[PDB]
Amino acid sequence: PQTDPTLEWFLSHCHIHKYPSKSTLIHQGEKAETLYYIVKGSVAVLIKDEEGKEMILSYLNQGDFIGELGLFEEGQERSAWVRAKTACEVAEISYKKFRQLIQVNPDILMRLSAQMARRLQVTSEKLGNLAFLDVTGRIAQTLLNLAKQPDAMTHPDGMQIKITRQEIGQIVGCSRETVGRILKMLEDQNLISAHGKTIVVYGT
Amino acid sequence: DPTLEWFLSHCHIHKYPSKSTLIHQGEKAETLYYIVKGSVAVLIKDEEGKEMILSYLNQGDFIGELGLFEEGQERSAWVRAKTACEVAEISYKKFRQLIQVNPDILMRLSAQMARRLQVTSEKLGNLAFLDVTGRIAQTLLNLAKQPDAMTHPDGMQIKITRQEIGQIVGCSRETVGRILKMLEDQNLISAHGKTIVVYGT
Ligand SMILES: Nc1ncnc2c1ncn2[C@@H]1O[C@@H]2COP(=O)(O)O[C@H]2[C@H]1O
Ligand SMILES: Nc1ncnc2c1ncn2[C@@H]1O[C@@H]2COP(=O)(O)O[C@H]2[C@H]1O
Repeated sequence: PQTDPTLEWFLSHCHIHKYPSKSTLIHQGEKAETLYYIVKGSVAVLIKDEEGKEMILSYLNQGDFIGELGLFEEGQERSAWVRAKTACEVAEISYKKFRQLIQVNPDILMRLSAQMARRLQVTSEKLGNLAFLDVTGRIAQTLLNLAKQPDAMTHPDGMQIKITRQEIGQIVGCSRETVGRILKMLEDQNLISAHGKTIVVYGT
Repeated sequence: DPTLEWFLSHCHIHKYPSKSTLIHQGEKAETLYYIVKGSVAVLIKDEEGKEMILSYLNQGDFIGELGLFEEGQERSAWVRAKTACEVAEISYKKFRQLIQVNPDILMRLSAQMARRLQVTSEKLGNLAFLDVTGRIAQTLLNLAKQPDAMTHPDGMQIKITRQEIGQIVGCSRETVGRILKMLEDQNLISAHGKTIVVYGT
């Protein structure tokens, strides 16, 4: 189901706010004191390497918590930027108020922690993929994963997505021009087709 | 610490010699662990069995937590004792009951999951754009940046073999060997013995 009494009980203690596409909701390095929850829309989580190249860590969607990593220890800073990808409606609540809720009904912490565990798995797998997959394998895996994001439109030949070469590069950790060359190959190999800011993935 | 005591008194604690596999990747997850004493390595590997260490965990760390929140999860990684270990253990089902009495125990587990997410994301962002040379270089450069470093005429000095490097980055032993040799021939490092001087800093 989309939601449930526990989530709605939780949401009743929150203020829900709207953000236009491309808003930065969370800035890296700032003090964390607030927990968020996506009621509609999607965001990208961003970090940088030591040279200041931007990497897209994750997409997060409706039903996902954000800003949860500061909850657990005093005086923590936001680990990453979070930017709207889509017009967003986002519930929000102070860590203070959320800690009470946790005592009232620990399941709400269970819900949150299920997401942190999944994130650690997913993020660990990407790490492994740096070393175990080659760049072509990583782009291809990325196309496969994008293909089952909840925003992926349906098509006679498989899932259609919309993403720039730039964005694919930032997800995988390679340049825009490398993505360019590789997509060209992939479709010349009739595994995908790519006309527009928009790509059809066969199978999925 | 009243809460850890309480939690431990509901576990069974066992001893494992250095080098035991505590957790096997792919196996069905139903049990939670907690390191009472000792250190462990958390590892993944490809179809060739190139290993990559995701992390070390130490005394006071939970392990095998990631299957707790959904039925029928498999273990995401191998976990291997690095020293001799004393490891407490508890069924997920009984850990769920403890969480009902005192959610603070889940606060402590989740705090660690958050620290691990932060560390692992950092490594990903820091390595993703590098090739295997970059990643071996940065690794060396980072040990020059830690406490275990001696000084030198030419720069910082470090101890570590080719296996150990292969693990930080994900690559074979022969590949590390080739790249250390290149780096040496390009006079960025010296391999005097099976230790390494990193020229700079
Ligand atoms: N590896 C990741 N995967 C998914 N989301 C993340 C990841 N790293 C950080 N975030 C999110 O981005 C947020 C940045 O602010 P916090 O660290 O408070 O909480 C963080 C998480 O909600
Ligand atoms: N990136 C990581 N950092 C630290 N520990 C991890 C990481 N990935 C997996 N683990 C630990 O390794 C365990 C393997 O079994 P589980 O997936 O049950 O729980 C996992 C975590 O306890």
